[PDB]
Amino acid sequence: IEEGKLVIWINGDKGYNGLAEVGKKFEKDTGIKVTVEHPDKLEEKFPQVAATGDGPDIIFWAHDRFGGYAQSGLLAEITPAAAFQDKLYPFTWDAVRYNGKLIAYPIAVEALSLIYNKDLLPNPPKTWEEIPALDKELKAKGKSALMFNLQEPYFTWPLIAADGGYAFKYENGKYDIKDVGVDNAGAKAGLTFLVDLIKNKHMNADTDYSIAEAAFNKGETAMTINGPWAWSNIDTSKVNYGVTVLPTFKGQPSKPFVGVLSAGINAASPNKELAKEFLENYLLTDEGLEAVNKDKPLGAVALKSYEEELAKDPRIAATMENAQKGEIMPNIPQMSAFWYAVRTAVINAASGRQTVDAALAAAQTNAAAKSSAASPAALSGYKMTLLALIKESIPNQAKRQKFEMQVGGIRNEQDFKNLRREIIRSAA
Ligand SMILES: OC[C@H]1O[C@H](O[C@H]2[C@H](O)[C@@H](O)[C@@H](O)O[C@@H]2CO)[C@H](O)[C@@H](O)[C@@H]1O
Ligand SMILES: O=S(=O)(O)CCN1CCN(CCS(=O)(=O)O)CC1
Ligand SMILES: O=S(=O)(O)CCN1CCN(CCS(=O)(=O)O)CC1
Ligand SMILES: O=S(=O)(O)CCN1CCN(CCS(=O)(=O)O)CC1
Ligand code: PRO
Repeated sequence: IEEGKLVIWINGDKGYNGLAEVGKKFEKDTGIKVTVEHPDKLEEKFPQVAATGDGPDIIFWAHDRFGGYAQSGLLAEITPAAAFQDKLYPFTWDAVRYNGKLIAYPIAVEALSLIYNKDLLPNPPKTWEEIPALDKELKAKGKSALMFNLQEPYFTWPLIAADGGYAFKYENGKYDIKDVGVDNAGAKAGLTFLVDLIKNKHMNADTDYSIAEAAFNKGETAMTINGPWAWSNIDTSKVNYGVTVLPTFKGQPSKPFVGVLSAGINAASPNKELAKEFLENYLLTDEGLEAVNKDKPLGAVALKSYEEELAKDPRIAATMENAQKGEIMPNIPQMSAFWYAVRTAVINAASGRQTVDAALAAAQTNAAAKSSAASPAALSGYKMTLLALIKESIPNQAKRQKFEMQVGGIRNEQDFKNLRREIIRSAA
């Protein structure tokens, strides 16, 4: 990583040209060059490259991936003053707290909504159960009721969760990674409803992000499910669209997993102060968020001063109604295993090559912790050993804060040995 410049990674569905404009302003004002990139699969590439001390100075993703990055030692603790923290909503800071430490700057709150074509469907269905009948009517007019991305479990989760599916059981502020909720009666009911839609030819198992976006924006389908980043392309499409609450299932709200788009600082970056400068004083300003939002809408931004304006938009009100019906995702390391397992279950069941029950049974075990935990007594001994070692051997306070955060998340002797090695390898 090159000292004296910033390299920033952000997903290709976000307002990266807008962010590059913020980068250009930073360079104009400070002399420091900013390069924005949008690599494919960056949520998988970041851990790969950062593990060897490489990669971007700043990484943007929803917060759910960030506990894994932090636990792996890839993220510095961020250092905003209390005065800066007060400029963002408290509920957003909780999404980016890991083992007591702030690990990223929250940018914006993302929840899926039902997006509908008002010309085809002036009053969109309140319930999932209404959709088959609606699709039959629209099929007789050469249209379809609903198309959305069936390849990414983010989009199907709101239906799986509606009647009781859950990721990890959450009690007394803690997630139990041995207690997974993807093959309970509610998860089965929701995924069965989706698979039935496909069986009855109301949806196609092959539908992906591009296929659904193209169909909605051409007026071929009456409804889609998507986030605020999608509104830009609909605005130029001519479709007269609305954004509303997701349909209920078995009388229960759809419960989207809510993401907070967040910006973390690579632990190996020699540019941590520049990164803080850019994020606090350029990006998290009304002007900076406007530039990104104008490119692709962010959703409900974390910066109070700008959200006061955006919240007046009915599309943002709908976003936040859906967010309130769902749940802020956990940020725990096990989230990537969860998402891979649910991805597999939905694709395999939707393709008809496996039953819903078998798909979700496999996912239930595949999402859960694979390795055993140490006993409570042994684990406390390992943690106290490492805390002593960090204080003994690591002179830099920021580096100590990072390692102390990682200590909080070890689960077994192998984790203890792995983290001990990382501490012993710490450079000056
Ligand atoms: O599908 C699983 C995927 O869900 C979320 O990714 C969202 C992301 O949060 C949105 O900002 C947008 O980019 O759509 C993605 C869905 O394709 C999780 O954040 C991600 O970790 C998980 O793999
Ligand atoms: O929060 S409490 O601990 O009080 C009850 C939590 N508990 C979780 C599991 N679901 C099963 C739904 S179903 O999938 O079986 O319908 C019921 C509610
Ligand atoms: O935060 S980063 O990881 O990017 C680099 C932080 N780094 C720590 C060490 N000090 C030495 C001050 S001096 O006495 O050498 O001037 C410079 C700043
Ligand atoms: O020192 S402490 O009492 O806290 C725990 C020491 N204890 C030694 C035995 N191994 C068994 C795993 S294995 O070696 O059989 O793989 C677990 C850890
Ligand atoms: O949800 C709505 O109704 C907004 C109004 C303009 C475009 N869609």
